[PDB]
Amino acid sequence: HNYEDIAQEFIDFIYKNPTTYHVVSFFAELLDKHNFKYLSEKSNWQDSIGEDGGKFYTIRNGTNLSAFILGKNWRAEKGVGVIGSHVDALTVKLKPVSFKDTAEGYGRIAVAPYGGTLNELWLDRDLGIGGRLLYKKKGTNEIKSALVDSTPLPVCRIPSLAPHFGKPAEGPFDKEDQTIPVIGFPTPEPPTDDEKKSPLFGKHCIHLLRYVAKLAGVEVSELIQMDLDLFDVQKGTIGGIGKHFLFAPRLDDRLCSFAAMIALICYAKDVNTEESDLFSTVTLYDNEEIGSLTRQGAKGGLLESVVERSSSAFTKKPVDLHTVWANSIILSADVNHLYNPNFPEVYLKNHFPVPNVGITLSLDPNGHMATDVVGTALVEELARRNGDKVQYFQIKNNSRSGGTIGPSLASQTGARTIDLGIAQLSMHSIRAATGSKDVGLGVKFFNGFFKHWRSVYDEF
Amino acid sequence: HNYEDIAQEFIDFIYKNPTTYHVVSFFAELLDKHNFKYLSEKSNWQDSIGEDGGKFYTIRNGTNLSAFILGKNWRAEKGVGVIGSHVDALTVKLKPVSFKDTAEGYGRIAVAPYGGTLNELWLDRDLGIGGRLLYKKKGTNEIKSALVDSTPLPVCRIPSLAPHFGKPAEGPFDKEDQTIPVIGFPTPEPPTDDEKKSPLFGKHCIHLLRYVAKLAGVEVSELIQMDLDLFDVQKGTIGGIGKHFLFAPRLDDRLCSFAAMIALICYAKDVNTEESDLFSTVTLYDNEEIGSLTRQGAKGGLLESVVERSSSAFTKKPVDLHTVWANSIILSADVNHLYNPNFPEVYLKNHFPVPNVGITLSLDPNGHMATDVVGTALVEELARRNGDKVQYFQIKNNSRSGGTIGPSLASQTGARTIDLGIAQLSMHSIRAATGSKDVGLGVKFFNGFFKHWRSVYDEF
Amino acid sequence: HNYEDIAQEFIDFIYKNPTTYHVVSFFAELLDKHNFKYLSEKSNWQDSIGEDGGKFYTIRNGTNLSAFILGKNWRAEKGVGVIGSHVDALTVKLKPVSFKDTAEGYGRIAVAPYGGTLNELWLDRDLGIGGRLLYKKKGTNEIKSALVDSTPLPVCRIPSLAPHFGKPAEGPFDKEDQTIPVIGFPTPDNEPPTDDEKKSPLFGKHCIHLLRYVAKLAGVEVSELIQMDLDLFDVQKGTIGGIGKHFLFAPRLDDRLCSFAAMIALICYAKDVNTEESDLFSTVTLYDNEEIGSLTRQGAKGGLLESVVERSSSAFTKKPVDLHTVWANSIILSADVNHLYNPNFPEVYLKNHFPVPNVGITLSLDPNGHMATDVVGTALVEELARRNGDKVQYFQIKNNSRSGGTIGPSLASQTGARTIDLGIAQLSMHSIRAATGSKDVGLGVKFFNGFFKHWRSVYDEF
Ligand SMILES: [Zn+2]
Ligand SMILES: [Zn+2]
Ligand SMILES: [Zn+2]
Ligand SMILES: [Zn+2]
Ligand SMILES: [Zn+2]
Ligand SMILES: [Zn+2]
Repeated sequence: HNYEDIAQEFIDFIYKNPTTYHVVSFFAELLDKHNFKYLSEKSNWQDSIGEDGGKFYTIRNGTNLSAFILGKNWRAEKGVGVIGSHVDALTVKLKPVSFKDTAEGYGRIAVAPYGGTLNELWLDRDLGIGGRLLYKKKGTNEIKSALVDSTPLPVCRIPSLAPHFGKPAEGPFDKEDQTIPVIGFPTPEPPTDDEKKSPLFGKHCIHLLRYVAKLAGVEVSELIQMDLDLFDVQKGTIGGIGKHFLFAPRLDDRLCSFAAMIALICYAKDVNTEESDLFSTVTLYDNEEIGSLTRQGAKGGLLESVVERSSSAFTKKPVDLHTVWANSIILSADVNHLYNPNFPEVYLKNHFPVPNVGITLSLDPNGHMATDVVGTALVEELARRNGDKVQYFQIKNNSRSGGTIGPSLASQTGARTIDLGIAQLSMHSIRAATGSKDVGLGVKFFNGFFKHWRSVYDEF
Repeated sequence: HNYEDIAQEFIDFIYKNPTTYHVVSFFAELLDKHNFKYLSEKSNWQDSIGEDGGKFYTIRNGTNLSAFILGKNWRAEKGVGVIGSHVDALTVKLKPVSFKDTAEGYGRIAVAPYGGTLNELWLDRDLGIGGRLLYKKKGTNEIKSALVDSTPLPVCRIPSLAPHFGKPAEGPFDKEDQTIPVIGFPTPEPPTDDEKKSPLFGKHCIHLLRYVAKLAGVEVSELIQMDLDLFDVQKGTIGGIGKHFLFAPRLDDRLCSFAAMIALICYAKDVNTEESDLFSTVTLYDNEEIGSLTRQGAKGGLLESVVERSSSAFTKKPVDLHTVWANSIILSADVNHLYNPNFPEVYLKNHFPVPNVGITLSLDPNGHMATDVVGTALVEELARRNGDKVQYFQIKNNSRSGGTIGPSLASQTGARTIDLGIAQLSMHSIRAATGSKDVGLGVKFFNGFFKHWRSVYDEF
Repeated sequence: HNYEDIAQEFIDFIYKNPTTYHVVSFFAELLDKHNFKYLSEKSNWQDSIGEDGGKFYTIRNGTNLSAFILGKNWRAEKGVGVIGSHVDALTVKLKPVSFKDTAEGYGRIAVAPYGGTLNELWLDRDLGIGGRLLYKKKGTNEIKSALVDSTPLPVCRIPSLAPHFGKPAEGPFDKEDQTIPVIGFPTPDNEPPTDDEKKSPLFGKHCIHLLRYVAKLAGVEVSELIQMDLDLFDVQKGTIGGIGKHFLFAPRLDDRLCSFAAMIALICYAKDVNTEESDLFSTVTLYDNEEIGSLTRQGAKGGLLESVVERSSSAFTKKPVDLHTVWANSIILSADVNHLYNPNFPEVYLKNHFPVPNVGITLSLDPNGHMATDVVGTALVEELARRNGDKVQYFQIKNNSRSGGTIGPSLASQTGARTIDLGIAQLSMHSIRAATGSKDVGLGVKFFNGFFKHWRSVYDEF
């Protein structure tokens, strides 16, 4: 029943938080409810973090979050127990100017792919709109932001051409000229003088501006800018004749992000920082799907920043960060590939995971993963101590591998990093699948990590 | 308000009746409800239909239905007002033997495409299972039928391969080896001696047998055969930022079938068969998507059978069927193509329809449609009288045309036949779209047809 | 022993009746012997069929036959029990003008393929000639018909080119210029045409040697020959084969295998049927031209079956018969051979959906309209088999494969009756010499016999 319940919570989480902004906001609220104190990056933390340590979190760009627990008795030699995952997922972004003239009466919006989207899997899917709106209340100068979400209303859909037309209906399709979202077909109010005051007037259809303004509860004239996504509004579902699966969009990598954060929360419940000598954290990054080379991506170093700022404010004595990282363990948690029975030729025998068993170690000898022999032994020892099962995933020698933030974090910190994650089918599809038990199994494993990684690594 | 309500009824209709069997059963129930008397094809109608005529309907194969209204004062010269549509839709059929050995633990079922399915649009879609089961209660010899439907449970899904793997993940995909539905991943009850009594034991996984037996409320041993489909369980939805669209699966051709049937029922409410001099009917065919050459398809002649049997039982005097058909008008109602703004190059200027305007006339000079100059004039006159709008659809000279049952019905009866229908986007996709007002506009047009076609045709 | 005997009877049947004309003539003769009364299509049957019903058969074009048994107590609601098969088989037809000048002394005849013949399987095969001759006895105007058959003499052979010549000897070969039957190599001393022979409307259209030969076979004068429809076919007699005699090798199995099995079943069944007591209407209708689409008057689309049932029911009783009710209560078995699993091409056969030799009838299933078989029909055949102690196999194509067709969909659409496509499976369909199980002819007869005996009782359960 526990696994079923957490599976449902995950489904609701995915459904109610479609964009990276919503996901980060969701975790921030969860953290607040569990007494983690928010610290602003733009302020020095010397007086915010005392010698008793505590539970805190910070956010960068509204899409990069780091939650951490610092014990009163922590010292550099104890290192840091880290779980890094990414909260961005393949999606479709409205262009800076999404406005398009009507085509034979059809209303459409100009968009661009974020990652490998706008392909055949994105055709004929109900797409909602949502994201971040920047506005300036009339009469003021302060710029504020609001999050909007059309769910359950699918405002647009990219229409496939009927096969009846022949060759023109065969893919692949041009992402600029053919995979364009259709948003409506209006029939014969004109822009008001006040609406025309918006810096966005003309850059987006007045109907769209009025719609998002209404969702945010502000005036069109107050809209300053926006960063909106188009996403599948179909709610996730437990599937399979025996209910062995969970079908849902954007699993990569909110599946691991969710599991890691919930594990951190469950773990934190029994941790009193006044009697703890550990430093634990779950850091969630944006932009992994586009290379991670952005200030809000893994290469932006929020993790390193949090550890340095915290250790500096924490004690009056200098902290040797090189010693800290040398004694740390970073779990780069990113979903990997579940065996797909219909494509046996691309999976390496003895090196593929199956549903509802446990976390999957990502192994690669050519640098695609940071996992090493010691890290592998550590995870397997951990699992043995906690009653967890560990699976493997490595590509066939004649295949190719995707990447993760693992190597970046390992190189940037110098800390042993282990790439692993909850395996899923159809990675990067608009609607993927994993085991109905995998969310709970993932939480269990990550919870065990925070509880016992230090004692286990001591044996090495 | 009426348009919004009928649009919602249509959505519910599609969702609650996934297979052709369900659709026919739905209409039969609706007809019983509106006082149409069911007549079995296996019995002579001489003592079921008399001088007073009345409202009746019959069914063939459980997938071919004909509803008709015969007035006491009808005569051969009055002809027959007909609307013919098809109730079969592209789907996926379980094979005679759907059993497949588990593959690395994964449960899969052997299926075959009905029409052009099992393509990329069918990948990563939540698929439910349903259809007709034939069973024989223990200790008896009688064979009975039962309809089952897993909705909302999606028992399977055809998993796309992650793009990370390269070329192997690029379509098109083999319909036999790559697009196979995954139904589960079982963990370690063995078949019982009684379950093995089923003629289907071994032909389908015992898990699937137990599941459909449970849905039908019968024992596994009692199952002797089945005709099941796999279909999208995502309920339809009104979409577009201005709610101008309706997104739903299996629109072709249940959209016209529903509109025509509802129009008949609305029309019948005010028809007094004791006074009426008309003979009206809506006949729904199976197998249009596979050529119509089956006994339950248009070429099977149920329409002609209904008219001959009815006219024979109706009066003691001989009825000249050639005169009947010479004075008849057949509307071959099959969905046609809405202009898709992203593929302007395949639509003929001045010969394409748009959403929420009205019925679309299907025109073709090379025999793909039966529509002629007189039929076109008749529909346009009919529309002018009822306050309906009429659109056009014809292919570009350098394009390709789909087909309909139109030419078959016209040739088989000798009656002037007009091909038309409610236009839709993405015909044959697993999830298509049409205007949110189009179901209502369609009903309005067809209602007008039954009411005024005789008076209009008289002018010619 | 019974299976072995019937297997031999089948082999003899195939060997002694090479063309569609011979096959129909063979069955007509068998029906006559078993007291089935012949009825001409050209005369009204009102006075030929009485209320006592009876056993009859009719023929159209000499290549389309329908045999039926009508019970005195039959009524529309009882429907009709039908087995439909085709008697035409892939062959080679002499052209309207088969004459060809000698080539370096070689005599050849101009021919055309009927279906997919004249390929590599037809090369280096001993070919006999036979078929229908139309003639008019000297001094008269009446046109008569005669059937001829050169068997065992193979008058023709299409010679493969020795591989020594290289590329030119590699197929495929042009059906008009390369696959031409060689009929002889004459020498001076074949006499010149006599004045009487030149009187034949066929003189000049076919070499005099051929005209004299077929005239001799028929027992008429060359001058009396007016027209002809002749085939070239393999004269190699069928044989029981396999180290354990598990197989039967023979030409033209598609679809004379099912046609023979169905007719024998009908005759065996008819032996115990007394029309004075019976309330059934049973028939085996054999069609021509299935191999070319069936759209001819003698093919399935020509409607001989529908005609027989309408004409019979009309002559049978004074009361009106509702044909729609008749067909709604009927079951049609479209019996056409399907594919036996070929172990050397496992990649084209669908797992769990292919038949093997010597087991039983094979149900032909297809979800895209190639077969008329449906869920109720499948259940009916399986129930029917369980009752008669017959085994039922399955055949359906892989999703990425291709399917052939049958007359099934045509018969179902034309009548409106539930139709089931099935048949005796064979290897190498459309080859000049195919193969099936040595027990399959017998198993087929057994199944079809069971169909006529119990289909009505079984269909009642639905
Ligand atoms: Zn990814
Ligand atoms: Zn990822
Ligand atoms: Zn269609
Ligand atoms: Zn259609
Ligand atoms: Zn054939
Ligand atoms: Zn055949």
